[PDB]
Amino acid sequence: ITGTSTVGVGRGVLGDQKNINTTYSTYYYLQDNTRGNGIFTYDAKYRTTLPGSLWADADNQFFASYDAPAVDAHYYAGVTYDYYKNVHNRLSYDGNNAAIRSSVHYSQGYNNAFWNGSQMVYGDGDGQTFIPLSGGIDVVAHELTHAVTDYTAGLIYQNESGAINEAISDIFGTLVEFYANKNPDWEIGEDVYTPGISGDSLRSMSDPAKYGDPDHYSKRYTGTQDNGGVHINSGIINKAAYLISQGGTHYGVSVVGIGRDKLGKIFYRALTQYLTPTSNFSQLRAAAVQSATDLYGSTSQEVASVKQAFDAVGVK
Ligand SMILES: N[C@@H](Cc1ccc(O)cc1)C(=O)O
Ligand SMILES: [Ca+2]
Ligand SMILES: [Ca+2]
Ligand SMILES: [Ca+2]
Ligand SMILES: [Ca+2]
Ligand SMILES: [Zn+2]
Repeated sequence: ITGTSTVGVGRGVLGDQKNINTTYSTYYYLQDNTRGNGIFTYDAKYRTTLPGSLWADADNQFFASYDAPAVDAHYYAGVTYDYYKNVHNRLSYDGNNAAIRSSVHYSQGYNNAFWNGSQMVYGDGDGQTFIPLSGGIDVVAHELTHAVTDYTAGLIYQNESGAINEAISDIFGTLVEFYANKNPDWEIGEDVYTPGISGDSLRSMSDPAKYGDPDHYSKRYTGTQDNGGVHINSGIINKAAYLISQGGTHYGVSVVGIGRDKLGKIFYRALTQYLTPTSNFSQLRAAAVQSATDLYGSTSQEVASVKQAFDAVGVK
């Protein structure tokens, strides 16, 4: 909408108060004019028609329980934008300040979220398996990272290319969670998953096997479900990324950790300069080794640790 940039206040899904950038024209809309061509948040109103209505509020205060998912989708889209701009000099998901659009209250009791090619979409969950999924900063950043991948590598969403696509979204979702520095970890979706159970999540990058996902190539899923295992085989790559950052000994192979910033630089370089739509795990190792070589030198610790981590997960 055309209007005046304003700043509202509300509470997110987990009851945290935060300020949000809004636009005033009769109503206050969830439209942040301060980031690129805008961040826009919509109400799907329990239906599956997208995007739905640009979120409008009478008084610029967003404290209703119904508001909470909208507050978080809008706020965390902004944090993710900040991460890509400040850390990688990338302006929105296309690198050209594309408007970022999110819809909440998608369907009834919908236990998922997704990038649909155009925008991010968040279910409210059924209150048992999930609370509203925009409450998870790693979730929001995972989904917006699919947009980044769409505009860069374009990894096809099936088999090994799809598992890489999935891992890239887990890696940057997690790096954004660390950037924001609120209860960061190497797990995915812990903030919104199972409000009745402490300490669980959808996936673990540090120990994928904790939730039944492979941590070595020898254990890859070869079946047809989940598009050839894209959320399962991502464990292999996530494990490699965790090792490059944090280090450790995995199946008797030792990796010296080089830290999250360098992990981020190496995978962002691989994503934007070397990976293709059909890149497999072997080609990802090559891309990451070449990216570390470009940044640090063929004989650097960084290159060595990338090699070590891929060796540890059985990827040559
Ligand atoms: N996002 C993942 C994990 C997931 C699976 C089922 C859900 O109901 C929610 C999340 C997927 O779509 O496979
Ligand atoms: Ca209000
Ligand atoms: Ca966390
Ligand atoms: Ca997390
Ligand atoms: Ca839980
Ligand atoms: Zn995903």
